[PDB]
Amino acid sequence: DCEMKRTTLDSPLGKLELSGCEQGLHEIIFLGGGPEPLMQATAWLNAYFHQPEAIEEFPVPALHHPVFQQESFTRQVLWKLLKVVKFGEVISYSHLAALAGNPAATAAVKTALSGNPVPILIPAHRVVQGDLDVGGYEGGLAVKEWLLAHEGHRLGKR
Ligand SMILES: Nc1nc(OCc2ccccc2)c2nc[nH]c2n1
Ligand SMILES: [Zn+2]
Repeated sequence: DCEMKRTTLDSPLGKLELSGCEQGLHEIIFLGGGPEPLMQATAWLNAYFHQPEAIEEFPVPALHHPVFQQESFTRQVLWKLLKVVKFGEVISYSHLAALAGNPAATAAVKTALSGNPVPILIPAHRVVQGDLDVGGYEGGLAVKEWLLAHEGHRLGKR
């Protein structure tokens, strides 16, 4: 269900395909101006890459993937990560599990993050194993560590 529109965007990480409906952004997928969620999402991601100093000024699009439609711990993981963990910061899986309402549920957090339908925007790349261990990522570490380097973090690697 949902009346789905798709759109594409160039990025330093290659082509990104955004998909959405009138109620919200659904997905940001790696292909390898106004109030519509898909347009707000395009502007946000373009700012992320090209005007990162202004990123907090760009509206975050409404999200309508089915994981955001119903109450769950997975929803809490993604929502709280989005709300709390800012550009240039990281948080540990363990601390994020507690923030989401289930302390110590580190493996459940990892599973939730692997299901994130809107990477970068929901910053799964900012969730690490610990102080000296950048942890895991869908498709391997290079993109995770590139994003952290873009944000100036010690754990990043260009
Ligand atoms: N932080 C983190 N993030 C993951 O995937 C996020 C992601 C989802 C979709 C596309 C790209 C990246 C993880 N998978 C296992 N451990 C993880 N730890
Ligand atoms: Zn929808």
